Amino acid sequence: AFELPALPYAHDALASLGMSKETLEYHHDLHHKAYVDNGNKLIAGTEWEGKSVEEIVKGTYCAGAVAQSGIFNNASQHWNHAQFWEMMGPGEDKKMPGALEKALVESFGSVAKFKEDFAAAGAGQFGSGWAWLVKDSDGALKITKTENGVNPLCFGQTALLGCDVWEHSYYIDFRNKRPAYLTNFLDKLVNWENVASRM
Amino acid sequence: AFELPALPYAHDALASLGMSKETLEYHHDLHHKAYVDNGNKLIAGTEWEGKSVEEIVKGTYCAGAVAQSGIFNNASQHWNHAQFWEMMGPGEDKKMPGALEKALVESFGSVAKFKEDFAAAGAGQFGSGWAWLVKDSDGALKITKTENGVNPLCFGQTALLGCDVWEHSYYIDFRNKRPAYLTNFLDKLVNWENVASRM
Ligand SMILES: [Ca+2]
Ligand SMILES: [Fe+3]
Ligand SMILES: [Fe+3]
Repeated sequence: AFELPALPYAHDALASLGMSKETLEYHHDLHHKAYVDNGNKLIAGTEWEGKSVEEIVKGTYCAGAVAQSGIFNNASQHWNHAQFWEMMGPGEDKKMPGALEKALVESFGSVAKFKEDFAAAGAGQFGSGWAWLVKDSDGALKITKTENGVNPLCFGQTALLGCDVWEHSYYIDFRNKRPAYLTNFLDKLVNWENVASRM
Repeated sequence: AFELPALPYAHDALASLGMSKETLEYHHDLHHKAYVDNGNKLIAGTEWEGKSVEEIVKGTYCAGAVAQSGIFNNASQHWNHAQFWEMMGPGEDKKMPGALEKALVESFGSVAKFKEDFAAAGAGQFGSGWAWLVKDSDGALKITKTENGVNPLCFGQTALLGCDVWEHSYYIDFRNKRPAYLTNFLDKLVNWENVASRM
């Protein structure tokens, strides 16, 4: 069965970096929990019951549909949130590993440009979804955006970084200011070691 | 040009019925404002500049696209929010006109059953969107749900009631509790006279 992973830090460890305890309580303890629970209930007694999250996401994604299945919606969001918690971390001025810095410069011209493009994608996803830094099928880095729970697994890409732009992710702390949220996220919240580890 | 309509009540007139002043300030004065402003900017100097909101919504909708154009996203949301404010109103125990009540009983079995079905549709729109009561082109009353800004105009239906289930619409007052929000909306917020007037 799907299980809700523990956060790798205390619920208040991101507060001084602009993501409140309250946000982490609702987002992790309630929203992510619901993806786990709803996922489990929909998967029970199906062909997907044995399988890994990744297999279920890839297997249930319908490229030709506006809305995805309940199984997909929950499995995809379970995976997304599991990555998201690990992609953030406490600590001022978290180190960006050399290998990642180099790869960002190579693909975007500069880290600054990468951050602008990432933030623009997040601002540009109309409604609920995610902005991503991915490694594409040619091994190049690029920015994508997706709706709802859709994610890079759906496209044979490797996620390096994801930012939740569903309003629940930021509304408590930023209200309607999704751009300020994205900027802050990139400046203060990202665990670049975790990002680098996915390359 | 698009213009932001005034609310038909004071910003705090819904507070005792479960939609806070703060929600109306953010949702009306910032979110709806942005659809108006961004819509105007995107439409300026296009073939759509002359046209009514309704014509723009119907003309720019791309049947089957997951993501619609910027023009559509803003025009559709402008129309949606304009209906939404008029569909709510102050006053404890607002009354339902007979013609509407009869139509609902005929189509759903009871008003209670209608409300359950409406709430279920709103809960079931994964991500951002709207739940609706519509009169379709056959004259039948029925419940629909749509993503993001998509609405009944896109399907040749007449909207009787719409409820915003984008998280901004309820997160301040209900956090993650979208079902409690929907129940409260139907029990306390809906101006049934405005609903009836659309039939
Ligand atoms: Ca720094
Ligand atoms: Fe989320
Ligand atoms: Fe809204």
